[PDB]
Amino acid sequence: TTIAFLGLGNMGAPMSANLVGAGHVVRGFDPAPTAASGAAAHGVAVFRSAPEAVAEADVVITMLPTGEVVRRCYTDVLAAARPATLFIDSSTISVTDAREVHALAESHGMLQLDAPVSGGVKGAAAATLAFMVGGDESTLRRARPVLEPMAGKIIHCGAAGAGQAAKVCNNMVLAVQQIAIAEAFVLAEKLGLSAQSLFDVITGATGNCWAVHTNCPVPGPVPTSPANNDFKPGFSTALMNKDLGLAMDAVAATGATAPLGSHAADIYAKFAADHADLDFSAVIHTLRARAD
Amino acid sequence: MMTTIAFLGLGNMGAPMSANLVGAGHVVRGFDPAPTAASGAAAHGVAVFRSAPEAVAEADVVITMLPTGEVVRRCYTDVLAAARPATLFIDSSTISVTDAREVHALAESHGMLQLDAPVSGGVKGAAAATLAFMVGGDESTLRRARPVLEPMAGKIIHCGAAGAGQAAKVCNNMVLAVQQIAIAEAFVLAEKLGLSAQSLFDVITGATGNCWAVHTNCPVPGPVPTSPANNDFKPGFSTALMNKDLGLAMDAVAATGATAPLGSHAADIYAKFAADHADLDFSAVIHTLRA
Ligand SMILES: C[C@@H](CCC(=O)O)C(=O)O
Ligand SMILES: C[C@@H](CCC(=O)O)C(=O)O
Repeated sequence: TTIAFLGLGNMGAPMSANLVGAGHVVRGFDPAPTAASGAAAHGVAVFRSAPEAVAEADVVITMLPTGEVVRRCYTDVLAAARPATLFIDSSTISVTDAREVHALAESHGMLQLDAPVSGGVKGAAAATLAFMVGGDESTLRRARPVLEPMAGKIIHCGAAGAGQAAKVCNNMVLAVQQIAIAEAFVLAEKLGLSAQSLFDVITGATGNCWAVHTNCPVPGPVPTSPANNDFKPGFSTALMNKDLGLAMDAVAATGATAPLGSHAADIYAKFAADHADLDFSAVIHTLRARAD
Repeated sequence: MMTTIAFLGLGNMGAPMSANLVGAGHVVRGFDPAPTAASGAAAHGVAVFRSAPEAVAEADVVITMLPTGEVVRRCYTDVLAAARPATLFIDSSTISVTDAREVHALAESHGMLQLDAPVSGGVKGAAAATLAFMVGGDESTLRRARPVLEPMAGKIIHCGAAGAGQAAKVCNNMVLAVQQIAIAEAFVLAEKLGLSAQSLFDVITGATGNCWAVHTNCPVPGPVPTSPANNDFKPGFSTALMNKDLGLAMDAVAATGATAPLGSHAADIYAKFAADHADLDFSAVIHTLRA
């Protein structure tokens, strides 16, 4: 299988290296020379334009920063692609943008999936990414052998856009949970309840979630959590802020009522102005900026 | 070790808790000022008394299961002088941290041992003896108390000094309230986006957002057939009770000067929902997010 990989950034570079390692012919494009060089070092044939990368490909994967860039990439390359080429967008973009680009690709007789990922650069390098996939079951089946070498998990979420929707809903819940957990630890400390005692109680009770059992925002109870390593990501505030921006777009576009999600979105937007480079669990230390 | 226990408060939680103590071979001396409550407890073997001071007079252990801090304080004031010196008082009521520490000090000033030991599990947990006791007070006192708590309990966890049981419960339940609202928001947003309830359920439960509020208390019918959404939102854990716990969380927040932006938002949402939907499971808050 020949794969054109468009977007060879912090995620795209290690993803494409895993595809090379699984026996695929990988063709590539990135507008950053440092990204392109790094990708060529691990076996990707890099081209000067995306239409060139796509010309001989059975599969075209996009990993790009915004819906606008994904859409422009599609209109740039679709005429260059061969018929029934499989397009996989693994960018994280809005549900609306995902569906528009899916419809565009299928208008050209391509097969298309949205397949955004969770797991970050670490997951990308380790080939343990979780792909949340929207599109046809038969298209996903065809895509599976390409996805497998990048993936720890592959989940079919529904029709086009469902992958983006599922990821955005989960990460909105996560953001709320990470703040709620942080509030709980600060309240406990002011009440004279130790961090370890609260940890032991919450992890054995109804409040338990990844935000505490793995991402515990106070040092000690989970030695590997970012709180014990100066809040090094992990999962950066910058990226959580980005996902919440998309959750808010989804909320605006549907007219949905999401008071805690929107409050979390506000909290992380403000926090990202100062601490974008910290793990999102570091929000524990910005709660007194909220003080009224 | 078989003991004489006074049980003050024989309501929805108190009655089944006391029945398990009788079943374990303890002599249980009960009082409740609602005769209906007392009648039910008597039917399962509790010796019911005319007054709280009478029930307390010959007890090694005194358990209170009462609705508010005010009622606990009132009870302690009426009974502490009647109890034998160095009687062990366990308050399994859910009351504010401040109230718990006040009544703990009151008990100790009268020469009594005292623990706060609020419980989770509701009436079903109470009947099955699978309650979780979250305990605050002295380690040795808890040691003394264990044989009494064991026949009512699935879990006994020591949380710290007096008040820490209440603190741990109120922190956990604040988080829960926030999570239940957030899960409801996700499911409604998913529906407006064309993502099926089953699909969202499968994703969140396999991902970082998983929590009891979704995996056990899923607010949409279908993915978890045992959840309240499939049974007309019959509790479960009532909105009335969650609103009570959120009131206590807001008391703790006010007393400490903590900032809890989402916990306080969740308290405001549940306070409004409880006005007309007190009798529904707290997952029913999902109704507020739909038009
Ligand atoms: C187990 C995984 C296969 C892909 C991989 O593990 O590389 C999956 O089925 O998603
Ligand atoms: C829960 C308590 C034992 C009592 C019981 O299972 O009823 C314990 O395991 O500490």
